[PDB]
Amino acid sequence: LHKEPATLIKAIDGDTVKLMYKGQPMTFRLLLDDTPEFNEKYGPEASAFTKKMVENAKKIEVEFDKGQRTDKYGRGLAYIYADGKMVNEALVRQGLAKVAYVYKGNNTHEQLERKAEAQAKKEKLNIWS
Ligand SMILES: Cc1cn([C@H]2C[C@H](OP(=O)(O)O)[C@@H](COP(=O)(O)O)O2)c(=O)[nH]c1=O
Ligand SMILES: [Ca+2]
Repeated sequence: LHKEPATLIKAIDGDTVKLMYKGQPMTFRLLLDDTPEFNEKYGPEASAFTKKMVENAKKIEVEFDKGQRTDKYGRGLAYIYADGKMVNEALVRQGLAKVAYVYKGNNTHEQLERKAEAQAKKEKLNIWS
């Protein structure tokens, strides 16, 4: 897997973000993550977390996995990094996302996110409180 550049166009919610990728606007959906929706519990807090992460970042990178790069809605499927820090994994660490939607061609950082989820749970953070 390799990182590729991109630039924030706009925060959207906890687990989607609009980026410019190879010169083209594109809604990206975070592999391996499920944040609550805005109108659900911890939804505002998940949206806020992702937003600040991406808005403060000096460098946004996109990392595709081995399989499906676009979902059926035309959303890009990737790991996103904010100044070298994985947004997908960081949500899970803080108990603001669950590990979810783990399909076989696209699960490279599964064990890593599972490890973070276990530790969010131990601390009973946010969603696990
Ligand atoms: C994260 C992810 C979601 N999806 C699809 C499955 C879900 O389909 P359905 O919409 O048919 O339920 C939807 C969940 O996205 P949201 O959690 O953004 O709603 O996006 C993928 O196909 N691959 C993925 O890797
Ligand atoms: Ca969601």
